[PDB]
Amino acid sequence: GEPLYTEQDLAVNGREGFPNYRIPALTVTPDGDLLASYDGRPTGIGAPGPNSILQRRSTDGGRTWGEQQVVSAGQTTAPIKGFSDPSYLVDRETGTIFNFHVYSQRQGFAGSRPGTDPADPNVLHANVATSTDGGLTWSHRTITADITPDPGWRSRFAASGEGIQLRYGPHAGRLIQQYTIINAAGAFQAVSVYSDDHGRTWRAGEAVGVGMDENKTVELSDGRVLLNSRDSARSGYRKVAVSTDGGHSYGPVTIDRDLPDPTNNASIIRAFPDAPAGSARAKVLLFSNAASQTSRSQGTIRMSCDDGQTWPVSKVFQPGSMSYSTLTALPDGTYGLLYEPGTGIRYANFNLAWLGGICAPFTIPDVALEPGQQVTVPVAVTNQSGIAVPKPSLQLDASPDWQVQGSVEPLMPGRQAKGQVTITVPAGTTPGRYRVGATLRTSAGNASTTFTVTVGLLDQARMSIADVDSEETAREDGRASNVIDGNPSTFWHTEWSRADAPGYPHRISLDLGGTHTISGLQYTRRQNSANEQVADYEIYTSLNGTTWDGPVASGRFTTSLAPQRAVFPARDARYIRLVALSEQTGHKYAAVAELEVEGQR
Ligand SMILES: CC(=O)N[C@H]1[C@H]([C@H](O)[C@H](O)CO)OC(C(=O)O)=C[C@@H]1O
Ligand SMILES: OC[C@H]1O[C@@H](O)[C@H](O)[C@@H](O)[C@H]1O
Ligand code: NA
Repeated sequence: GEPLYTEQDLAVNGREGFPNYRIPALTVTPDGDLLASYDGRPTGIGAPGPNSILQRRSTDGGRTWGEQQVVSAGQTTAPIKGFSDPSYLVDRETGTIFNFHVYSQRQGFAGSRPGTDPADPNVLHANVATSTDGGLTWSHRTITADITPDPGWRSRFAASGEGIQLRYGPHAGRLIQQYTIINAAGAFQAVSVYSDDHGRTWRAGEAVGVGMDENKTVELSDGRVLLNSRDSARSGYRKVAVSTDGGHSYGPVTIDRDLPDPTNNASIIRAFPDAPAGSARAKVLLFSNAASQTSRSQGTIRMSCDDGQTWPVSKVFQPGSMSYSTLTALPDGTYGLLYEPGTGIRYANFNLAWLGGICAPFTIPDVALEPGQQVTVPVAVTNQSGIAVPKPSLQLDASPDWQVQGSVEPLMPGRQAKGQVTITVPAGTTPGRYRVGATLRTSAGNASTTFTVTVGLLDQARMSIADVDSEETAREDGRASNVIDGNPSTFWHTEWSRADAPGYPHRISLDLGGTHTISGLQYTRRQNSANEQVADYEIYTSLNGTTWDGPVASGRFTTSLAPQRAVFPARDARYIRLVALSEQTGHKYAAVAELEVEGQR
């Protein structure tokens, strides 16, 4: 139908009683009012700031909003109290509404100490406010002692946004609110807090993962409970896990590389929460987060039509600053989106037509070629839409100097479809790894994927370390072999945990796995520290590993975070060596995240 996307600020920093507003929670009451909840932060900080939990209501479906009310009032006079980080949870069977949030006194999350006694000021308490009148009035309780079965859990907070009620399985009706805890080793873990008696009693299930943080659960088409987490170890992606016992416990936690995230909250919901179990509609998820890995920006909505296996459809809702966001399904079939644009709290409303997607995830493999060559790669489309598309097309977003064309056969319900992409890379094309975007376009919506075309770079998987002067292995993973694993987050670091480690020069030599015509090397510095950066360098090559030729190139690298090229006339070699002569400001150590070799495979 007709696309819809509108926005309207609900709180602006400096207005209506608070210098700063943060942390959105959004839900729909049983009578169909929208509730938006968020912190007022009189001092601009999270707990233990003397924060209040606030609420505005719309009775006209999101179009207009009432006065800002206090759900739980902070206290800036003694005794100091703060209430922060709200999460709504509606019990749709009894009509009760909950709003989970912290109760701080002297400590926030990081500083909370062990114990569950409400009168202990050094505990970050888990509160819930409860409303039986559609969010007009609230009672308050502290449930910390009910959700702390391990006395080692010295801190917790409900992940702000919106919790769920299971519709399926032996635990249908269960209320589930996600928490993060800090255990006795200082690890951040996720856990589900839940009630099977409509919120009279709450407990914690079993904690899962390390490097966890604010996390969210959603009931999948078969009643499994998918957990999606912010990654406090900052991979640049969401972490995921799944429960088969209604959120009591979760399996292994993995990194989901389909969901970039810059370490920030996010939400995931059923698109059709009333859909019957096992149904095509019950497999549809929407996800909201910041898609940049480096900043809270690029607010993106994604859609999965297969219980979160793939996310074929995505659209930007906020190109600029976008921190926390939380989705809720509205009764008129659109979606509410409450988020942080940097100026407070903002409410967006959109529909599936705006999203403009088709449930047709598809793959194109990565491929490698030389400058001046042409390659065709197969496309495979899994049509999940349940509809036929006679005339699909495939549009590629590559460097304009390349000639790139694609096609794809007619979509049939419940079928795989084949296509092809032909990529021609003019000669002279700068060696590197090039992201190409692909869009499957149809009259019924679009889907996308990407794939990488490697031009003029040798195969790292065939390489190995021939030698290195020095490497730290004891106090971190600085193995020389980290330069060729293709991961920009791992690095070679020269040894530093002993005093008798060497300064510069340092040296790392690669076996290319065979003889290749090569003409360059590309260096990528350590991304997360400044003082082990290679500066003056020489490059050598060799046919046997012992008689080195050169320097074939020499120079001084800069502090750029991007690959830096060192080129030399084409020559046949089985090994290449980088001698790092100096560090940028004369420090003792070298670190390198990646080395690529420019040459023909
Ligand atoms: C309870 C409170 O601390 N929650 C805060 C949360 C938390 O500190 C972090 O997620 C732990 O790693 O951080 C942030 C944030 O914008 O990043 C906002 C929340 O208000
Ligand atoms: O002292 C050497 C160390 O310096 C630290 O700050 C850094 O995290 C380590 O990678 C190592 O370089
Ligand atoms: Na690496």
